Amino acid sequence: TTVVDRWNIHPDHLWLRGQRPESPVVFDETQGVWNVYGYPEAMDILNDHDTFTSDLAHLLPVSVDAPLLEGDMSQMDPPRHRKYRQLVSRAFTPRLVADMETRVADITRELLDAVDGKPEIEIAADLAYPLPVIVIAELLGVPAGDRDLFKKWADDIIEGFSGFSFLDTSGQGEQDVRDATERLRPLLDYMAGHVTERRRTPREDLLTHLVQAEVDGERLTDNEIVNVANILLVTGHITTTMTLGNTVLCLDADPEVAAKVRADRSLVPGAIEEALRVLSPSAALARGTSREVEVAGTVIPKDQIVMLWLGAGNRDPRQFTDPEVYDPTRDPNPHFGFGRGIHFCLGAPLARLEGRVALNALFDRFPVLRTDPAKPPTFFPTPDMIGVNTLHLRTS
Ligand code: HEM
Repeated sequence: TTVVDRWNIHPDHLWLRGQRPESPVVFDETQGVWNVYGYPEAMDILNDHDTFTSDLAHLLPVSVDAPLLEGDMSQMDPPRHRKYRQLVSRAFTPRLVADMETRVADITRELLDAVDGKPEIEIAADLAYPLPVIVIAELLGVPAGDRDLFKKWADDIIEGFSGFSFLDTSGQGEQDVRDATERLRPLLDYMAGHVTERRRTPREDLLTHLVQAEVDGERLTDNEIVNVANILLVTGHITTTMTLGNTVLCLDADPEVAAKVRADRSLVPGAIEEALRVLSPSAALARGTSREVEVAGTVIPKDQIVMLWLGAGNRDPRQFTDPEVYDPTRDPNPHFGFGRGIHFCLGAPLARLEGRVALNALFDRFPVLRTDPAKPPTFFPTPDMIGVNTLHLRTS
């Protein structure tokens, strides 16, 4: 019995149980998008960014009244995206992430210290959710003493810098984004002050590296840097906590694999990777056709919206043997969890670091963790995001 069937996870998604359409590409008419379920097809689509573009503004109906989030690279197309990515990736580096490990462990310990010994913890509220927030804030020059100032802004930040948002958008939803954005002057004055400081007295940190990022002299403006930082405050945050909770849920569902993983911590990252393939926080990606293109015998007209169901592609039997089986030992595990191509997830090594550190400490602190049917795991309502929003676990 899989983790999906145990908790009746997203019953709307049949591919979560191996029920797949015969064709990889199936046009909807609802819902006027082209759904892609196949692994080789998704790979082809993701690699061909020219044919399958990422800026969908011209493709959205006037019913979609969405505020454009400044600096959002995922909604951005080349050549501008290329320059923006070259620059941001000059700063957001593997070395900077790796150097954060001790800090991540220290934050993780403090969080676990608060609930150590309790007969029941809730994984999201106690660990999975606060950790990515604090970690990314410190990377952006937010000192500990200013945590109360950021929990204060917590709600407004995420409404104001979440972004789009095709499947889940509503009129009232976008309305909320606008209102939050109207109350963000003091956050953007906050970031601007730290950017001005890093340009004045440079440090070995992210904000400074964003200021100094070069590529033949062509740099980011202070305003673009502030926008990059504010976006980073929320991008990957929710998905990171989902990923943390999803891994534990997959492990709970199979006590023998859980025991094996606890015994052999070298399997932790693999268990995290496998959870991303099994329960995808980013289940759906949107692309726009720039021309008429044939994908697997299916002709897609120009200016059509393609929905890449990465969760389904992650279960394509052509690519994955026993696709419905959570197996942390899969090596390699070329899932679509972080995407593929010029838009490949930038925060992936940070996500993987927080995951490995948090998981190992959780197992260390709590030798026994089991779900409660009286307090069942809940899930995000969204169709494009497959992750837990709450976990209740027994110390037992
Ligand atoms: C488990 C956690 C995460 C998952 C599952 C995830 C998922 C993804 C996916 C699927 C994409 C590709 C989007 C596309 O092709 O349109 C992406 C891109 C991106 N990610 Fe993540 N993400 C995670 C964490 C993070 C974190 C922690 C950060 C930064 C602190 C981050 C920053 C970004 C940015 C800036 C992009 C856009 C890159 C571009 O468009 O060139 N992500 N993410």
